[PDB]
Amino acid sequence: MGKESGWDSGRAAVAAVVGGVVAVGTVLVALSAMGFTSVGIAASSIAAKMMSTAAIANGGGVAAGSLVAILQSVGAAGLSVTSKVIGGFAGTALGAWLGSPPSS
Repeated sequence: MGKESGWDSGRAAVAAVVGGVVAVGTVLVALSAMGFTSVGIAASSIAAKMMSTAAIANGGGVAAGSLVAILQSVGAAGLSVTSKVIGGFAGTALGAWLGSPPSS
């Protein structure tokens, strides 16, 4: 299945997804709570329970909502600024900060 897609992994994957739980929190609260509205609102949707949560475009579940656009952007962009801050391009990564120092 597939041919080495960004580190071939199945279960462990989740693990790799864990690394940075906090980051996942801020990212979430960030997306979800894109503003000062989420509490009461969340209480509303919750109170509703089973309403539709469907969009006339994809169908339902697995990507559903404008957030999608954010997924594509934040996806590439994010991963970008990410790895970027990490290494640069398949090489030199993971370390006590090691961007591009004055080396010769």
